[PDB]
Amino acid sequence: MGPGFDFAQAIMKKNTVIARTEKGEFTMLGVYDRVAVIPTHASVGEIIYINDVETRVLDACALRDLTDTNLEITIVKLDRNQKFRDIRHFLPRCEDDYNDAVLSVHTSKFPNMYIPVGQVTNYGFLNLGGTPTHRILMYNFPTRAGQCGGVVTTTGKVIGIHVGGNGAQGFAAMLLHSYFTD
Repeated sequence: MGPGFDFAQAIMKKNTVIARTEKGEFTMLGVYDRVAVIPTHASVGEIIYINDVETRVLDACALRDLTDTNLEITIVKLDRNQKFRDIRHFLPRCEDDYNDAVLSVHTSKFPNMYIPVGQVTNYGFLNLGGTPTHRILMYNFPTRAGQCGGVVTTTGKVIGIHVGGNGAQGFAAMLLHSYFTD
């Protein structure tokens, strides 16, 4: 509808796949080469389904900060025959607050879905389903199940992936440039 949804649409059309684990279907952001991200609570194993194709997982890493605290981001390398568009230059280098964010989801259940979530707070510490979690972004949208993995963008930046909510607010794990330095 406007330049926010334009940027979000550009990311969704080239840099997302539908990931299926034993914990369900997720939006999964491809970042560069065969490297993608997903909420750690997806519990990625040896094999994953990518757009309903059985795919071997070459590597999976559950990120923790240097305090040894959960970040809820799993970096996954896929045994796929095709590379993602490199979007590492759209990742912010620092933790920050942002205005006018969009949350974008694509699954079987929620295809071509885009939500204007508005202002995004650098929230920091969250007890997420009982797990101490750091580097959390918060937006005042009553987000629901099916939306985890969803991509949080501003015009020009990909800032995080949706990992939960409480019925009033939604929560995203920050993406930072430094996670994907090869």
